[PDB]
Amino acid sequence: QYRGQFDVVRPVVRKLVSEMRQNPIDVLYRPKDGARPDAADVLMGMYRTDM
Amino acid sequence: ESILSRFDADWTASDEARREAKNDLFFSRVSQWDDWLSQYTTLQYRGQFDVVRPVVRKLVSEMRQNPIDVLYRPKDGARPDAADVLMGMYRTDMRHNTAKIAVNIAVREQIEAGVGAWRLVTDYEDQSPTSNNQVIRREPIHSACSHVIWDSNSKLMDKSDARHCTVIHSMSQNGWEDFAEKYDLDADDIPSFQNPNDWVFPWLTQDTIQIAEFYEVVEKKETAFIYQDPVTGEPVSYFKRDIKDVIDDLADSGFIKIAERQIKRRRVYKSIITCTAVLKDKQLIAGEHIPIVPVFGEWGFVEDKEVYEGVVRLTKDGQRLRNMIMSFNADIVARTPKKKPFFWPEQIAGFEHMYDGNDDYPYYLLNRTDENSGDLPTQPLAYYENPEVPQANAYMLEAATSAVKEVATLGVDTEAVNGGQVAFDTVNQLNMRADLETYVFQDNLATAMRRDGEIYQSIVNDIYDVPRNVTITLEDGSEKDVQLMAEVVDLATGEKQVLNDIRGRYECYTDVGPSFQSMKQQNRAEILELLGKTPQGTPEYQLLLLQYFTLLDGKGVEMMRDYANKQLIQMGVKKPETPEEQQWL
Repeated sequence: QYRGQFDVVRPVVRKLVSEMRQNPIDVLYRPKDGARPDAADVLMGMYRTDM
Repeated sequence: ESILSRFDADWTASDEARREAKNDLFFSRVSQWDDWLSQYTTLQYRGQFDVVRPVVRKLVSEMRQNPIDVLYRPKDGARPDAADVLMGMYRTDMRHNTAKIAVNIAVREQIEAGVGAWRLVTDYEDQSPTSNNQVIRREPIHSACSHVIWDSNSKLMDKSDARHCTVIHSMSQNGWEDFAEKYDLDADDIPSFQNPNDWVFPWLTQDTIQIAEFYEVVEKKETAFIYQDPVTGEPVSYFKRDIKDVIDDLADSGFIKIAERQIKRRRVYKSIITCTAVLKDKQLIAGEHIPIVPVFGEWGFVEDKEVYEGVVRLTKDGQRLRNMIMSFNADIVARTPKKKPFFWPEQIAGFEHMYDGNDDYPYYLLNRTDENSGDLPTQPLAYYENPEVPQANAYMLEAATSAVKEVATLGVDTEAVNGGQVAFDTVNQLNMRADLETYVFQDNLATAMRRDGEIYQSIVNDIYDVPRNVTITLEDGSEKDVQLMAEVVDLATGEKQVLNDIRGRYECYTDVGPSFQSMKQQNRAEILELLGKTPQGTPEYQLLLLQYFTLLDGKGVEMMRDYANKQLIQMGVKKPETPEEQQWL
């Protein structure tokens, strides 16, 4: 008994997950040419609230 | 069968929590002081240690301020000025400062331990009852240790409509009068649970009376979008529907309903898993919902239960060896014979005192003789002490300290971004700017600044029947456009109470990601990236005026309040939200 407490494996784990933390990638929808949302109107307004 | 219910999982105290509650205690009581749990044959005169406090204290100070919030973003395509003064709560948000930071006492909720305890009071409150200007935020309580154990869900982040457990205030004689808004029951309630002491009765300070409190049983809302044709004709309708696929609508195939079918079970006699007694039931707190935000869900799972794990235990795995060496080197101060003067005198008991501490020179103390033995240069040189070079732990104790170095590698700090962003940021940020979705969980009465056409004004539409021509405004002489004006005025509007999710009254949403502050800080954000943002030019001089002014209309600097009055069409810089003033030459 008493081998349980030694721990210390963490430096590998806690480092990695730390430096990959922020991946915000804020970009919006480079428009498609397939349809023509010219008359869409309030439709695209809903996608302002896609936030 | 109302004796048990949830109690199927609640009888376990001496079974389940024996290890769990004791380890939750054990983590926060390892964070300071001493341990005395797993030891055998232990000796005293220790226990003040408090070794780990600072290295944990870095975290709360790093994350103590990262507000991440935005204000004043009105939403509409119509005339905006209706938003200026019409709700004073959020312009008045902070009269709360002293206890704004009181989440210090709530630091028990996350790192030092789990289990945040935050519970608000009765919604609609005492002083001058009416709705606006109520300052309550972030008020923690005593201790998180023996707090809460239940088996339900432990997944959903938000508590949805109304769920946390049942409020409990335990080991608190301050709670007796906490509800003193009660009507007075003699201060005896006493369910029987939760025994901190147990087997051995010779105890100092405790009492038998206990308190735990409950409100409603699991109110779930159903809608189901059902039309009911008389086909099978079974009673007890027993219909629960969600997805619309086949059924659709029966309207012109028969009767037309256009009504509301509510099934609300009326007064089921199950009371708080109680057998022989009834006390609490049928209460209204304003309208009732949950601003309450204690005991959030967590990370890591095994069984149906709420459990986590900690961090700094990697350090004081070596302190047991400190308390170890305190045994070995304390044995020299006592056990060791301590520097023998008397070795060479071998004669046991001599005369009265040869060394009493006298200052006189002669001590005598020489005789030796032996008969038929034989000998050689016998020397005292042996004595006892030969401890060996106790540097053995050197790089091992530097390994225990460097184990604190390894956690000191967290989120290396240099400048600006690329800092210590960590999971604990997400762990305390889960509350996540919940004010403007919290404030209205119900609507009843006593707000009505303008709504529903005031419930009277709505007929101002049709008032006068005068037969002849309808004429718009004209030039009548001196006084004209000063406000409080009535000529053609009308109203189409309407409103009522509650309707918890409603838009067209639409207000607010969450804004913009990172540490970015909204004072209009987009103007001066600047040093984040240095040069190139503020050029000039011959025409741009005019354009240089409009985008920049100091923030939140502090009267220390006025400008565009009285500086927007007129101008001229040469520039064309005018329009703010433009509530009223339009003035001809």
